[PDB]
Amino acid sequence: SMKYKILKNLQFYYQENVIVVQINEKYLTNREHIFDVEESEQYFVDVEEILTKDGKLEIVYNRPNGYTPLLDLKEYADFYKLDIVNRLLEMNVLEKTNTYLAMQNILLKDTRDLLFIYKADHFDNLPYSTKEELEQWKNFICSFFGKFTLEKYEKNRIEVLTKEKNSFLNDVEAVESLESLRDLIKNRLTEEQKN
Repeated sequence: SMKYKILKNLQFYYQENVIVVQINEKYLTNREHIFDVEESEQYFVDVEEILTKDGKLEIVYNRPNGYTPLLDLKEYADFYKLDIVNRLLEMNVLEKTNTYLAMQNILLKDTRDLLFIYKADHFDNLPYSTKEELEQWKNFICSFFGKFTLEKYEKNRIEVLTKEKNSFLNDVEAVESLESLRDLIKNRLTEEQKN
């Protein structure tokens, strides 16, 4: 059980009753809208309090019972992880949220029951991924199934994949749209469900 993990300029602390995301205020030029993250959103845990501590912002989130950091499940079998990806695609949080699609930012209760932790405001105060949605999905899937970190795929996905020789990830890389990604994942999941 990993209790601490860096995601870009965020530090995540996975505690007993809460998650804490810490961001040094030196990374936050504008802060007028930081408290906007208290707004509830389906599939996101609730913010309990927003504090600062010696120049660092602390966002404290409720941690509901029975939710495990997805980081802790990276060594589960591919057929288990495929089910998770299929469910994440159904949740479709990137369409209406400024967030990070990353293992650090996702909690799992079961393969069909997942929650996100951190999201940003809509006034560019807090950081998030501005990448094309399909790119975020490809990089996330590579980080969840592959040998390298999210940041390695974000920098040059095709270069890393050419030598990685992961046939599933090569198929993920080739899709042209979000709908085709959903079809690929669903088809692979259907194959795992039969024998």
